[PDB]
Amino acid sequence: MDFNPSEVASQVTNYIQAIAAAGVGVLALAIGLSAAWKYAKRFLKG
Amino acid sequence: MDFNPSEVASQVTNYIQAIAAAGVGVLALAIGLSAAWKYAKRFLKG
Amino acid sequence: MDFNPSEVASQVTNYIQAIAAAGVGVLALAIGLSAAWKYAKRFLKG
Amino acid sequence: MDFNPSEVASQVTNYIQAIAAAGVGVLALAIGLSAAWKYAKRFLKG
Amino acid sequence: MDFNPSEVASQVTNYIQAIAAAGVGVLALAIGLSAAWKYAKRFLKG
Amino acid sequence: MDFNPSEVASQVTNYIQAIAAAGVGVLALAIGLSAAWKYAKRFLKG
Amino acid sequence: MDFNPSEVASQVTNYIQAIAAAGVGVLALAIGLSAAWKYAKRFLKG
Amino acid sequence: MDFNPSEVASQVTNYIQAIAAAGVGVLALAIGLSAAWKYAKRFLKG
Amino acid sequence: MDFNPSEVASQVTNYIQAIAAAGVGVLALAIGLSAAWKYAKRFLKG
Amino acid sequence: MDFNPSEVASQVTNYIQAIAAAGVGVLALAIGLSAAWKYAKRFLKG
Amino acid sequence: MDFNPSEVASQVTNYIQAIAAAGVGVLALAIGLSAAWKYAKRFLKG
Amino acid sequence: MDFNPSEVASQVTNYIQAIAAAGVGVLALAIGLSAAWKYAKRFLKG
Amino acid sequence: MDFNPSEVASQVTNYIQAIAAAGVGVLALAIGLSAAWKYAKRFLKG
Amino acid sequence: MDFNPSEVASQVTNYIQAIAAAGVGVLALAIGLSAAWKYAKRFLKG
Amino acid sequence: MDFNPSEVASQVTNYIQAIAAAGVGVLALAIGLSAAWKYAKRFLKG
Amino acid sequence: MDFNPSEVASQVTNYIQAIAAAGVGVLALAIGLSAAWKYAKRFLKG
Amino acid sequence: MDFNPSEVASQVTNYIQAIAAAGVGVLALAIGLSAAWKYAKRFLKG
Amino acid sequence: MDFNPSEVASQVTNYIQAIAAAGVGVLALAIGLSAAWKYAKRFLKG
Amino acid sequence: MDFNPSEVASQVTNYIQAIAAAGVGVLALAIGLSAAWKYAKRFLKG
Amino acid sequence: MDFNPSEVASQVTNYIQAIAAAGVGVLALAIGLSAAWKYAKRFLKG
Amino acid sequence: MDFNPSEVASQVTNYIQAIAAAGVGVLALAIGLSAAWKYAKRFLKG
Amino acid sequence: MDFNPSEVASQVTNYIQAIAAAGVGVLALAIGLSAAWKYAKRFLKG
Amino acid sequence: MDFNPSEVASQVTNYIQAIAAAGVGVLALAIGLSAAWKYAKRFLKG
Amino acid sequence: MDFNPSEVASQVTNYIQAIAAAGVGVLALAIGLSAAWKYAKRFLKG
Amino acid sequence: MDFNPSEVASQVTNYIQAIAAAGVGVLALAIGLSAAWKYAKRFLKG
Amino acid sequence: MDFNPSEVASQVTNYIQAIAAAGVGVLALAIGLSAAWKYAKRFLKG
Amino acid sequence: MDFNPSEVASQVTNYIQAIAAAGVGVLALAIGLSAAWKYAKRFLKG
Amino acid sequence: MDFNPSEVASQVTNYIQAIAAAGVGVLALAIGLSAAWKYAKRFLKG
Amino acid sequence: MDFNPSEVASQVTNYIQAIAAAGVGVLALAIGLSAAWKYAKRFLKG
Amino acid sequence: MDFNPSEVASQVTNYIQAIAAAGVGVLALAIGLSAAWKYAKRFLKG
Amino acid sequence: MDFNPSEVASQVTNYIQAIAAAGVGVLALAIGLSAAWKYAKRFLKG
Amino acid sequence: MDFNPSEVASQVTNYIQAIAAAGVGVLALAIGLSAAWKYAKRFLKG
Amino acid sequence: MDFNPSEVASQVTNYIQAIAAAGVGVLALAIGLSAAWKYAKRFLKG
Amino acid sequence: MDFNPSEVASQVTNYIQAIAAAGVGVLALAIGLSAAWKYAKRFLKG
Amino acid sequence: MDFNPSEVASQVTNYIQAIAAAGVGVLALAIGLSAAWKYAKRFLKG
Repeated sequence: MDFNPSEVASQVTNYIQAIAAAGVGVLALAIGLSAAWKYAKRFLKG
Repeated sequence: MDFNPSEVASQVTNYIQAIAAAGVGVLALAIGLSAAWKYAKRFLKG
Repeated sequence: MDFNPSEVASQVTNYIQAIAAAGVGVLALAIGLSAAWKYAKRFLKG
Repeated sequence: MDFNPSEVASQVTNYIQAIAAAGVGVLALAIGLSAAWKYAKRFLKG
Repeated sequence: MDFNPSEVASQVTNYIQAIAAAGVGVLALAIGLSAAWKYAKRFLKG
Repeated sequence: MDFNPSEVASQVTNYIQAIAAAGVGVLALAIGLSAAWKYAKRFLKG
Repeated sequence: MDFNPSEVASQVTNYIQAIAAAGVGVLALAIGLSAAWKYAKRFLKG
Repeated sequence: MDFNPSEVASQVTNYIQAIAAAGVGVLALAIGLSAAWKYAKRFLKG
Repeated sequence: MDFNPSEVASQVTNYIQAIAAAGVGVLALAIGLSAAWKYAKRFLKG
Repeated sequence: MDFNPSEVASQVTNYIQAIAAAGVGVLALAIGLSAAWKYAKRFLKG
Repeated sequence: MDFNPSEVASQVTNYIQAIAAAGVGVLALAIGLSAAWKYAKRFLKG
Repeated sequence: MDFNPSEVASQVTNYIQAIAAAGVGVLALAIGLSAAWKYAKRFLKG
Repeated sequence: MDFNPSEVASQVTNYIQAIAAAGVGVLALAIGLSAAWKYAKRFLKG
Repeated sequence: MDFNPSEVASQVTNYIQAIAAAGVGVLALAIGLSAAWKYAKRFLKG
Repeated sequence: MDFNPSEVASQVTNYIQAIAAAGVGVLALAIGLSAAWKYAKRFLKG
Repeated sequence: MDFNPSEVASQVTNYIQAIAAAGVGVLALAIGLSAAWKYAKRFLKG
Repeated sequence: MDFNPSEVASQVTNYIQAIAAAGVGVLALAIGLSAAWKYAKRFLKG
Repeated sequence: MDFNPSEVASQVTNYIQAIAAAGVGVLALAIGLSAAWKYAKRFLKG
Repeated sequence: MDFNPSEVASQVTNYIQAIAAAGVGVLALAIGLSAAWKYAKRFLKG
Repeated sequence: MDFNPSEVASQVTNYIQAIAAAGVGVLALAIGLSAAWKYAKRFLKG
Repeated sequence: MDFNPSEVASQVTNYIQAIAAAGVGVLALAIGLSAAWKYAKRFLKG
Repeated sequence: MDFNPSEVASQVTNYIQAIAAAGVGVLALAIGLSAAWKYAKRFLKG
Repeated sequence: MDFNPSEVASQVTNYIQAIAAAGVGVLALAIGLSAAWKYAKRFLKG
Repeated sequence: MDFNPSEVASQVTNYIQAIAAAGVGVLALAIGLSAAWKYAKRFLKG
Repeated sequence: MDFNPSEVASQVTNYIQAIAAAGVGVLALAIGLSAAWKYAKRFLKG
Repeated sequence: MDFNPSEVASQVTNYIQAIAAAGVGVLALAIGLSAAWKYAKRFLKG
Repeated sequence: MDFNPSEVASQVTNYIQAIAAAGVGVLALAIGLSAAWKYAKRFLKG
Repeated sequence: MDFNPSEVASQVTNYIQAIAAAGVGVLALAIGLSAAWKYAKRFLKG
Repeated sequence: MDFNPSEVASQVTNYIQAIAAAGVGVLALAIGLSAAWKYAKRFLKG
Repeated sequence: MDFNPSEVASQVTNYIQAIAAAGVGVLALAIGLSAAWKYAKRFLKG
Repeated sequence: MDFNPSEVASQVTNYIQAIAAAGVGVLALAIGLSAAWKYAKRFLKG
Repeated sequence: MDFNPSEVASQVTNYIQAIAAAGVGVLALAIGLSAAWKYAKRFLKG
Repeated sequence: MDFNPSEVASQVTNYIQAIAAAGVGVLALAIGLSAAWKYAKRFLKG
Repeated sequence: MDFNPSEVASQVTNYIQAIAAAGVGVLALAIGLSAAWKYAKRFLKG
Repeated sequence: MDFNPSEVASQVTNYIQAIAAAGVGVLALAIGLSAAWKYAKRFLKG
């Protein structure tokens, strides 16, 4: 025998792996305009 | 199975795509007078 | 559906269109004496 | 049989759809002066 | 039925409409001297 | 509705109209001796 | 009811009315020597 | 019968109505110097 | 009964009244040299 | 997709094209007397 | 739309047209004795 | 695995590349009259 | 209300009136020997 | 409206009218001996 | 496009053409007695 | 109450009154040699 | 035994190492025009 | 890539090329009478 | 009780009193050569 | 009887009274250099 | 008892006292060249 | 590792190298007429 | 034991050491033309 | 006897000792760019 | 007995003492270029 | 390109060619009696 | 203990000491031609 | 108050009074031989 | 690299070379009658 | 208190007093030969 | 305590004392030829 | 370490060394005709 | 320490020493014919 | 290094050498008839 | 202290002392033939 929290509690392990790709696209994408927003919004001003 | 943060959390992905056109018209338009404002406001002075 | 930043965030679009007429009258009018100020103030000197 | 969280827990699905129109009018409207506030408040200064 | 964020959350809609008249009088009035301040303060100098 | 930069931002419009009469009396008056200063100061020399 | 930004936010309205008299005496007075400074300082030179 | 959250939970309804008058006097009053603070503090500088 | 934000939240009302006298002496006094600084610093130059 | 600073930020491009004709008439016209002012004012002197 | 530097910035255009008549009377008049000053002052000498 | 800030956060990288061409046309174009403004405005004066 | 550049900016108006009497005594007095200098210096020569 | 260089810049117009009477008395008077100086000084010589 | 210093800066071109006729009448006329002054003044002497 | 920019911002009012006496002694004194410099430097030359 | 926050909590350690290269390219690139923007935008002005 | 100050900042390059022809006609033309003015005005005197 | 911005915020009141003596010595001293610089540098030239 | 939140919950009432004196000395003292910092740091610059 | 924000929160009181000596040496020293920079940089120019 | 401000922040290094050639052509070219303008405009006068 | 902010928080210590060399090359290089820009741009003018 | 919460409940005592080294590396490392981020990101801007 | 928050909760007391030396080196060091950045970056400009 | 002082500055070239015919008639004509004046006036005397 | 802004914030103290030698060579050197530029450029003219 | 150009600008008034005695001795003395030079040099010739 | 004031600032070098031929024809030609004017105008007189 | 432009701005007052003795020796001395130059250079001629 | 702008801001006080000796040698020396330039250049002419 | 304004800010040092050769050729060359212009233009006149 | 305007601003000191030899050769040489021009041009006339 | 007024300002040195041969031919030639004019015109008279 | 126009502006004092010996030799020498020219040229005539 063993305790079964180990193989099966782990599924979450994928719960956190999946968001990296879409999860990031949201900040990757929010952040995306976030830094560009400074120049795109900034440089014509001078 | 899979986790469904991926197809459906993505809708936001359009939340950020839509502002580029109107979102920009505001700085595009604020910025619009912002650079023109310098010459239009500047050159008659000399 | 769509996101509604597009029709309604646009109202500002008129916020920037209105000043062109009064907004300009101020520099149009400040600038107005600004270039005239040079000759009107300058030419009698010679 | 099935579990009934699916048809009936969904009503909320409209709870989030309704605010897009009024919900946005508040930022659409707060934001509305928010970008216009910069030029309307800015350009006469030059 | 419907959700009631729509009729009643809207009251704010007037919260933003009222300042346009007094709200503007402050920049309208701060700005008021702000552009005039340049000539009134500027032109006697030449 | 409309935006109120137009009736009330205009007050400055008088800020620039008033100096023409006193504003000019200063150059009108500085300039006044400025051209006369040349003959009044010049012609006895010959 | 109404929102009370309108009667009470207005007090500033006097904040801008008061400086016209002292506020001007400073440029009225700085400017005062500013134009006179040119002739008073200029004309004896010829 | 009915459920009594409706007549009696409403008392709060006055909890929010009362601050508009004093509640505003604080921003009305903080804000009061806040816009005036710019000219009163600004215009003598020129 | 009534809600007591009204008599007692008001004390701040004096928090803003007191600075007008000392509060102003600082800009009144910073500003004090600020406009004088221009002539006192300017006029000997000509 | 693309970023929209390019078509719409360009409007200014006309902001600078328009002054060439009126903008120049002011120096064209200030300058106009400026060179003529030398002979018209100069040659009778000899 | 158009930019309004063109109709309204032009007012100066009259700022330069008006001096030709008075503006000239000053050199017309300073110059007036200026050439006459040579003979009127010169010819009796021989 | 890797972290995905690297491929997707980069899009901004084009946000800054695009303005060089239009972005510059504004100073390229504001600056354009800016240096020319000195001779075009200067040389007839001599 | 009115703008107060008009009564108080005018003080200069006396700044220019005072020099006529002393201001002139300097050319009146420099010029004084200036024309006399020609005969007083000239006529004994013949 | 009009520009006020015209009524008030004109005062000089009298600046040049006054010297004709005293202004001339100086050459009228310098010149006065200037032609007489030739005979008065010349004729006894023969 | 072109730069507009060329058609409009040229007006001066007439500023110099006009004096030839009146401008000359002054030397034409000052010079007029100037050469005649020698014989008219000279020949009776012999 | 009142706003206190009026009694206390005024101190500058003396900042400008004091230089008239020393302030003038500098041009009064620079100017002093400035007009005298012409005769003192000029008349021995003839 | 030991506690396992140490080997596995560390993965973040790479979360911060990766942005240095792309992370910097954004300021490296925003900053990139940021300093160049001053000369490129500045020097033609003189 | 490259920086675009080089092709587009250059337009000014024509701003300076155009005045040579009209620009010169003004001194070419002011200067024109300027040297001729000496003989035309000088030689009849002898 | 009272609010303590009044006795203790005032210390600055001396922050502005101290510079008058050293603060002035800098312009008093920069200005010192500034007016003297004109004659000391000017008068030997004649 | 009564409920005892009233006499004993009040002790805090002193918790807020004590900071006014030290609490203020920190902003009184931070603020202290904060306004003085502007002139002390500003005026020598002119 | 008492509340202990008073003796111990005060340590900061020295946090602000220490910078006056080094803190000032930085502006004392930045400012140091700042006023000297004007003459040292200015006077040789004349 | 290292920090990457060093290779990539440097790109600007070319931002400043490019203007030397076009950047100079503008003053090289403005300056170009600027010194020539003195003789070309000066020497015929004698 | 000790707290580990001391060895490891320090890495930044190099974050600030690295820019001195590239960081300076940007102002060293912007500033580079900045002082040279005055003579290179200035001296041919005389 | 004794109660055994004392030797064995203590193991946690190491639970808190271990994070100081890795635990800190995360803020040590997050903080690491956090302060450096200000200069590295700030100084090229001037 | 006593409560043991007093000897052992205090360890933090060193948590705050340690950063003063490294903690300061970061602002000491960020600030370090921060004031120097103004002159080093400023003075060559004049 | 070339510099245009050469074709257009030349017009004067005719300014000097025209007087030879009228210019001479004045001395040709003044001189005309000038030599004849000796015999016509001389020979009858013997 | 003490606060460590004092030893370490001071490094800047050298930031300002170093420019005196190179910093001056730029004005020392710009200024260098600046005064020499007047005679070297001036004296041959007489 | 009054303007102080009047008592103190007057000192020059003595600048012109002093030369009459020495100033004249130079022409009085140059002129002195100037008329005597004719007889003293003339009469022995007959 | 090098600085480009040297090849391109030189163009003026031709600005001064061109006038020698036309530039001289004006004095060559003004001077032309200038010496001839003495004999042509002189010798018949004897 | 008072403003300290009065005791310390006055030092210049000696800046103008010192040149009278050396300052005059230059014209006293330039002028010295200037009147003597006429007789010393003139009288032997007769 | 006191504020330390007074001992340390004063260093500039020497910044202005040092130029009097070298600072003057430049005008002392530019001026040196400046007055001598008139006689040395003038007197041989007679 | 050291601060790097010293090796790299120096490049300007060559910015000022290069113009001496071309920079001078412009005045060397403008001045070149400037002194020659007097005799070449002067001596034939006698 | 010292301020370095003294050793290095002095270089100009040679800027003025060098022209004495060439600088003089121009007037030495212009003046050279200038006095000789009178006899060489004068004496054959008798 | 050296200053380059010396080799290149010298070109004028030839500007004065060339006229001796043609320059003289004009007086050599005007003077030529000038002395001959006396006998050629004189001797037949006896 | 003193102002240093007095020892060093004086050098000119020798600028005027040196010409007396060579300066005079030119008139001493021009004048030399000038009086001798009358007898040497006159007496053989009788």
